[PDB]
Amino acid sequence: GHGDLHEILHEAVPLDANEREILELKEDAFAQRRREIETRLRAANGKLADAIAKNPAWSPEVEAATQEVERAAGDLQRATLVHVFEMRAGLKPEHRPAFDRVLIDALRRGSQ
Amino acid sequence: GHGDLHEILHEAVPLDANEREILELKEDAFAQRRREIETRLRAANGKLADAIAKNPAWSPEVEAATQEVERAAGDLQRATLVHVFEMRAGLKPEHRPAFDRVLIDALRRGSQ
Ligand SMILES: [Cl-]
Ligand SMILES: [Cl-]
Ligand SMILES: [Cl-]
Ligand SMILES: [Cl-]
Ligand SMILES: [K+]
Ligand SMILES: [K+]
Ligand code: NI
Ligand code: NI
Repeated sequence: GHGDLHEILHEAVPLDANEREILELKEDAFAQRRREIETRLRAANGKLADAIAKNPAWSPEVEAATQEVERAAGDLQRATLVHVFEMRAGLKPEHRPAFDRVLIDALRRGSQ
Repeated sequence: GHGDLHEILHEAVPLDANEREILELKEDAFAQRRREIETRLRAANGKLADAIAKNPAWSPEVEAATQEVERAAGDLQRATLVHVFEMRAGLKPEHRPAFDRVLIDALRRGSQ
């Protein structure tokens, strides 16, 4: 699937009042990072479209753009999962098993 | 976005009767290949979920599973685009510009 892992967790197992206070800095930092990587992904998609518009064949331009798409997507996957682990570190320990239930099940469905 | 590039093209700019005859072998080969890579992707997602269920931290298991997910996703992206180019080779030349319009626009939206 194509689930939004970060959103799934904040919606299904929301932070409590104190956890939200604790996590606010790291949540903001991640929001900025997600936006930056998404800007790169959109730009890479645009380079791939441009390449195929110019010359609709595998080509150096397609090879480079495909790699750039892949790299941005992987950066986003990894950054998101690192931030999921930040969230878990900021939870009260007793909240971690429910968080993990949602996380595990969502990962198995391909959420990222 | 998360568009299904292959489906978008077959639905919006379907093959004509003779093109469909010409392309049937390669379409079947691609259907089998897509299924194989998707099976690998589902398995990788399951290894990632398993790893986090065991030990919810970045870990060798998470590193390996993340890489395996990435590899399968990239294999699927590339295989799909190679097959899109197979489709284009099997079109009557006069059908290629409409095909390309749909392809370019969909790529710019992140369809894969
Ligand atoms: Cl929340
Ligand atoms: Cl819990
Ligand atoms: Cl078709
Ligand atoms: Cl045309
Ligand atoms: K993930
Ligand atoms: K693509
Ligand atoms: Ni968060
Ligand atoms: Ni096809």
